[PDB]
Amino acid sequence: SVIEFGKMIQEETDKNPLTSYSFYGCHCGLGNGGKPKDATDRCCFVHSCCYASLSDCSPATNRYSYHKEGGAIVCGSSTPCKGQICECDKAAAICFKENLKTYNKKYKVYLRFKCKGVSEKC
Repeated sequence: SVIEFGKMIQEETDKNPLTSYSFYGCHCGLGNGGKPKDATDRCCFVHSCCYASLSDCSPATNRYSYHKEGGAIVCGSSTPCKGQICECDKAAAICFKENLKTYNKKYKVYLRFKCKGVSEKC
C-alpha cells in the first residue's frame, strides 16, 4: 500500500514523500510519459514498470509486512503479491537515497508539459 511505501521513502531519504516525490520530473507518481530527467526520475520510472507488472495485486492498496531491522528493509510476507509489491517499494526507496546527491529542487513540482518526447516502453 502507498503509506507503507511512504514510510520506506522517509527512512531512506529523510524527505517528506508526498511533497518531495509525488510531483517530481516526468515519471514520479502519476507521471505519464516523456524522457526521464535524472536518476531520481528514472528511479520513479522503474517503479512504475514494477507496479504495472503487479497490476492484478492492486499495489497501491495492498498492505504487506516489512521491517527496517539493522540498516535494511526486509520484506516479510509469504504470498507473491505482497512479497513483490514490498520489493518494488524497497527498490525505489533505496534508489532515491543513493541518488539524493542530484535531487534537483527545480524538478520537485515540475511542469510536465516540458516533458515532451516519445514515451518509454516498460
